[PDB]
Amino acid sequence: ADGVGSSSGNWHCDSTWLGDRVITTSTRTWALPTYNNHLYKQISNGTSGGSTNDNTYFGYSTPWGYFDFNRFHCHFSPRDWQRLINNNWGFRPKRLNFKLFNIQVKEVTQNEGTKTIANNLTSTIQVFTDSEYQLPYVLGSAHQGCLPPFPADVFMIPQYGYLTLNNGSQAVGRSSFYCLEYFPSQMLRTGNNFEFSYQFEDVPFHSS
Amino acid sequence: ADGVGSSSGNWHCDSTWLGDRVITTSTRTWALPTYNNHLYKQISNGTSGGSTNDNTYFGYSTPWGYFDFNRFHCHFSPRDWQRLINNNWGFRPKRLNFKLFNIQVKEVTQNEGTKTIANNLTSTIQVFTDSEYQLPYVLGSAHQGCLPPFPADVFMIPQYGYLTLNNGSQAVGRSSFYCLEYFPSQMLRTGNNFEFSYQFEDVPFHSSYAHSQSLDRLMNPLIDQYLYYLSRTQSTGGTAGTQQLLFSQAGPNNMSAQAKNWLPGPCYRQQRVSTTLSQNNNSNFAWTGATKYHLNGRDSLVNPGVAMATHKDDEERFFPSSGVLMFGKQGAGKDNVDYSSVMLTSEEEIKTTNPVATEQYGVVADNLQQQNAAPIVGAVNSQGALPGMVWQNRDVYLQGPIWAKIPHTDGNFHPSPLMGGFGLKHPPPQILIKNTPVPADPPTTFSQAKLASFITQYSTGQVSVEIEWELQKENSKRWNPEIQYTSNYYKSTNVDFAVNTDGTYSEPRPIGTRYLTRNL
Amino acid sequence: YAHSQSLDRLMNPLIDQYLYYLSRTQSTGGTAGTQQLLFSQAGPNNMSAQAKNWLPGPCYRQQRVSTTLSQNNNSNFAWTGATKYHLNGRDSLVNPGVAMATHKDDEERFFPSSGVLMFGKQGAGKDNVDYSSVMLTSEEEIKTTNPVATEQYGVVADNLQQQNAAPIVGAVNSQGALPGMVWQNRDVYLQGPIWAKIPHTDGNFHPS
Amino acid sequence: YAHSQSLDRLMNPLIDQYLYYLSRTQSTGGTAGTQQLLFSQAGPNNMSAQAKNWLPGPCYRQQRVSTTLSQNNNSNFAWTGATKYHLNGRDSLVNPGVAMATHK
Amino acid sequence: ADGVGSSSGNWHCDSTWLGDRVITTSTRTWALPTYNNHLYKQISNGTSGGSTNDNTYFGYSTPWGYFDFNRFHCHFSPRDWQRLINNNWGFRPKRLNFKLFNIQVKEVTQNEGTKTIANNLTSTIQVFTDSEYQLPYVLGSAHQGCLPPFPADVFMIPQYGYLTLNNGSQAVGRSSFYCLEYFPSQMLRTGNNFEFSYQFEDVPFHSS
Ligand SMILES: OC[C@H]1O[C@@H](O)[C@H](O)[C@@H](O)[C@H]1O
Ligand SMILES: OC[C@H]1O[C@@H](O)[C@H](O)[C@@H](O)[C@H]1O
Ligand SMILES: OC[C@H]1O[C@@H](O)[C@H](O)[C@@H](O)[C@H]1O
Repeated sequence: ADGVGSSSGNWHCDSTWLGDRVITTSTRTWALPTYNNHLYKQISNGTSGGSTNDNTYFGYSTPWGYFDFNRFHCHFSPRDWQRLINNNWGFRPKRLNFKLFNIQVKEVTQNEGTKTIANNLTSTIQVFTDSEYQLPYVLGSAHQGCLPPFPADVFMIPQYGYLTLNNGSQAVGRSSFYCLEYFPSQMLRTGNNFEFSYQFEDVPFHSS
Repeated sequence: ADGVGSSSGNWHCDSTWLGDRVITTSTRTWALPTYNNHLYKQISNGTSGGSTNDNTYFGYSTPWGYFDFNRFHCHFSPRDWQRLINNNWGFRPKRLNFKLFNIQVKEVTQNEGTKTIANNLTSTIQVFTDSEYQLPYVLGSAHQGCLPPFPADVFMIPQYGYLTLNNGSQAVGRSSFYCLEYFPSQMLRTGNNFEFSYQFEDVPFHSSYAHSQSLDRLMNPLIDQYLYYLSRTQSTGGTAGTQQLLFSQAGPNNMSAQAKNWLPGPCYRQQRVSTTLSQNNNSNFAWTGATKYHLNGRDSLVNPGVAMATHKDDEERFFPSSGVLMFGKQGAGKDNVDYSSVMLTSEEEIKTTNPVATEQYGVVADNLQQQNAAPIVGAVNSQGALPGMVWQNRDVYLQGPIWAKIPHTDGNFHPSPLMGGFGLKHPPPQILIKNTPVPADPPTTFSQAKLASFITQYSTGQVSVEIEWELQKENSKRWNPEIQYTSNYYKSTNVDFAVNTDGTYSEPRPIGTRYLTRNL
Repeated sequence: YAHSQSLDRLMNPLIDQYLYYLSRTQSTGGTAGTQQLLFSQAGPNNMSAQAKNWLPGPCYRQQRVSTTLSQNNNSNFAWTGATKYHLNGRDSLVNPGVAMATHKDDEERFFPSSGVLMFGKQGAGKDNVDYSSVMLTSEEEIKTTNPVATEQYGVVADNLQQQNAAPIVGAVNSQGALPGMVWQNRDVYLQGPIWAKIPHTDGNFHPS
Repeated sequence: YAHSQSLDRLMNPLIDQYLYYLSRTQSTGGTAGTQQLLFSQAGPNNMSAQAKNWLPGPCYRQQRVSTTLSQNNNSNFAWTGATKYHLNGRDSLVNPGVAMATHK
Repeated sequence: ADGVGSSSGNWHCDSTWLGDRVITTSTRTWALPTYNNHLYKQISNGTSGGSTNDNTYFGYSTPWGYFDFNRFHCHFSPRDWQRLINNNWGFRPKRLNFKLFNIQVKEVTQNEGTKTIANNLTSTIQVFTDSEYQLPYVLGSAHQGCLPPFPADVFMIPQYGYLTLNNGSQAVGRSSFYCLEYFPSQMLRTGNNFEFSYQFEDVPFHSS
């Protein structure tokens, strides 16, 4: 059974080369802060300032963070990449598997000038996936915040926000507002772990 | 198994639209403080002070808090409300399911000027429901403290208190005192969770639609009636006015004279107030000219009153003084706030079957005529129920109450709440919650006096309420397009029903439920 | 049973209502009384102004008679000032009448003229017997849900206001049934009748 | 069918009621009219004063018109003196109206 | 299973009126201090002081506390007492059931002038019952310290002591000393709970 004194899962990094499959895996350590003091916030940029008409936007910045593994260097060591590109004409993803485990939650307080950090055992986190693609899909825009290339680094989970139709800085009628707490999500304490599986749709081999 | 390191339940917010059912669910995060330092307290207000005889009360304020989900905006997003009111004639609740989970309990202490908060793992909370309705039922009075409309907000559980029979500020013999610790309750630590199910008693669908016909126009415009009415009592066109009885069939020419099977709903008049300021009288008539009912020597303003049309055709600006529900815009003060802050609801759609709130129900005769005496017809300001009378209930709103508890009494007439809602004889049980008190260190030598020193403490956690709604699908042969509830097309500074720059959610306008039409 | 709560006090004494009412129609504290509409949430301070779901039972007024003799008028109003109903050219005294509270708080001595059941003490004459012989029943307990028999049901407006005309509110002496209205039936007594036969008719309203 | 009994006459003509009513509020036969409360049981003598379980049906009044012409007033009151109900700013004559006896 | 994060039992207060039985139940919250700094102490009062010969005693005061429910108001609300005495000639107890649950144990320390209190998860308490009546029976002397009449109060468990044969303040040869740690007892941490059942011996109805 789960508990505060037993680990949720194990560290895994490998590249398993078998036949025509290569299974690459990566594990990282992350730190997820509290964004916007738990607030949704309208964000916008108008032409009123030094901005031009091209740079205007309207959107919302949420408290939620998100994982981005979308860069290759996350899943391949430079040697694993070398085996790939030297020996092979093409490669395409088949399926992925994703895990959250070993969750520590820590409350930090300020007393005079000294900082102190202590475990909070009863606090939770909320993790959902959008399976039905009912959110603005923010990946694929080549934003920062991916898992580090090098497994020993700890990384910070980026904040989630999205952009919507605008006219200038003002919002039009078709502008959408998405409340992310309105999805079903799974709440995890320090003994809980999160996992799901995904299977890529058939896609033509990248031609290397 | 449960423990400090495993979550009790999961976050859920959805609207599941399947067939004639819609299952709406909501989860929030709450914080429950310690009220009255764990004391029951008599509270009362007498006429001795500046108070009048109408405002006096006697009652008790408990430590217990309670959950109130009774407003619609708790269970529906503004989009889920739009699917509802556009596509459907009626809806009624079927069953609900309610959950407490992920309970954190935290003790806070003061050292010099610095505050610190730390988990207390062994502390509990007490949660019971009154299933048998053995408590004053405090819901349905449209009090604050409901779950926020917007799921990201954390809310504070309101304190529970109740009022009892009084004479002045003093209590009479039939005054009841209820000790809430005297019920069985369930005590929960941080790994425990609480749940119960409830099933609504069969209740008539709230009718969301407008009539496409006024009540008096149900006639055929083409054909005359075979019935006769008394058109003229005096000889016409003659040099002498000697009376003669002359009769006529009513027809398309005079419809107001036709015989009709049905009468408008009952009328209890309101005072008329115009939004344009120069039209209203100069005085304060708000309380004095108000429509009141007198109960046990106390004049109680009638609010909102019986369901009655707000205004007649082509008068937008007039509204009944107490007649309409009034909602405040986000961040509106509690005292003497200007007109621009409140959102006045209006009933346009019941003009067909219901009388205008600010005008007389009709006219009746005050005397028996004679050749000597002229006929005199008096106005009817108040009209109770008469046979062959039809009316519409007040419209529910996205901000308004869902249900109310039909008082337990010998008799009632059309038991539906005047605020609008579903009158229920056994409403959802009200859920009471409290922090179990933890004593501060007692003395080392015994003393009978009860312990007045407690650890300052509060608890937080997650609450889920899931209601299954039954829908009445719209089936109509109407050719031309319906009116729908549509958001504004033109550009805006910020989106409606969404957070502003600073993070504050706001609801721009009240959304009534009836855009659809039916034949009367 | 009696209700432990009055009908208008069903509210929570602690919490304000999210509904607003019209508190003041005139500019307050200003040297000029120019009208302005001002709204307020009702709360523990003013309970009489809160929005309420339910209304008192129907009212058909009675004449008020005081047991203390010097308070009553000097005349015989028993038949003349009585509350009667006129059926087929015959005026029939309304006795006991609809169920209505006998008297309000801290008035013991007043009773409705025809409103209450009246039982005689053992060996009481049939004609013009003194007050001391009869036993007046009284309804204290329906004061919560029912109006007092000797007072008006309420007050309604008699006119449509204008800048020229002041608002005028008329009294409601008789009130039939309205939606959202609750009442208690008259109390049975040890000396009183057990049942009655509901006449056979097309329609009846709350046949008790 | 018609009822063979009026609503107020459902009583027994033979027997008195054990209930009392307020017959007289003033001292009778005395040189001074000082008020005194006096009670009586209703009986065959005064039936109009008896206690009754039931009340007549609801009433919404109509104007009275006589077929004999000289009795009616001289004017046209047909529309003006009519019993109307006001719905959405339109005055609609109440016809035939609630069920009520035509004449006594 | 028991643990620090799961409650031991539930709150119960009721009066169940069924036939000729009435089952009354009560739950309270208590606080048990540390008496005598964990010491047994001889206590005595002699005539040497202002005391007279009538007021002299010899006995021992223990660290142990004890529960006293022996007063009626513990088991009956004033309404439950009213149903009892109005409708019934006699009543006698049949059986009782007794429970300890939801035990918090807290260590308090002094630092300068500031007090602080914190959970001690590993500390225990010792609870036994004397079934064989091998102790001085201290109940029935109408001492204070019963459960409060009103369920919302928290009460303090009284200290346990007893008196023994004396001559003056001095002890005679038949004086007994009872060490309460010399009984078998059950030791409870914060997840443990204590319960036992008892069945009254047949006793004549109290005649009300
Ligand atoms: O002066 C105006 C006030 O009059 C009081 O009787 C009443 O409690 C208030 O609601 C307000 O009407
Ligand atoms: O003079 C007083 C009397 O008046 C009569 O009309 C009536 O029958 C009596 O009950 C009494 O009221
Ligand atoms: O002049 C008399 C006429 O008055 C009108 O208002 C009405 O339409 C007619 O039915 C008739 O009453």
